[PDB]
Amino acid sequence: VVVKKDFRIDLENELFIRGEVTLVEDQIKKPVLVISHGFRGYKDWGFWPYVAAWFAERGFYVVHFDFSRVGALNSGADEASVQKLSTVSRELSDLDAILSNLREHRLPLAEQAETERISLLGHARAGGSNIIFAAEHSYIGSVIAWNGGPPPKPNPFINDDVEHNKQRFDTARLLASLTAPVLIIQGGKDREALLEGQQLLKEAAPNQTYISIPDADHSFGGEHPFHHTTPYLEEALEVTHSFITKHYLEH
Repeated sequence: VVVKKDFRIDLENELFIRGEVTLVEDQIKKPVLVISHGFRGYKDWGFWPYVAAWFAERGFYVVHFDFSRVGALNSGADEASVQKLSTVSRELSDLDAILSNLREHRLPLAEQAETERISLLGHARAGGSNIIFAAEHSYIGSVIAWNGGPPPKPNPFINDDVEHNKQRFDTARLLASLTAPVLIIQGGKDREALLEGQQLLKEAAPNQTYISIPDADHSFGGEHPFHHTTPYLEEALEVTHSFITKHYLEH
């Protein structure tokens, strides 16, 4: 009943993105959820296959994908090559490619995607990058960060990138002004630096929604490999799904 369709977007040079559309086919347009994996992840990592299917069963047209850096590394690209593809800027560029292909209806089964109702879900570092993309694109109607969100902070490319985009990447400023519904879910058993940044977000932008799951770690327990769900991932899923469905279209 859940259909999974592979796609590949060939980018410039040898860069490419492998992704999946996950969907229960009902011949109607379904709200879109585009999922971004974290810095240590990939589309087949940990809970992502489960999460993609979970949302497809709940009525979403789901896209998840390997960032460019992942396809480069599996192609055996140089260490400098992979490092420069690892910037936040490159996430935003990859995400722009994913969303352009969705909006031009080039992804599989795109006739069943409601591009008028697009949401982002970002894990860890991609929680900050998804907030940035959301803030910069009117067609993103809501964004959810899992154990991420605060501004992105051995890679010299990441240093140059963070240095040249100190204002653009300030998710604290962006969240204070973004009128779209944003949800940040944070596990209590994550590193303190992150938890500190999450309080600064909540103080900067109280208008948004902040959910803490005290006993959950940085992955809600769903690190690789994934044999079963956990209470914490299940909560994050139900809260995220309630957030999108109950608030997306509200004024």
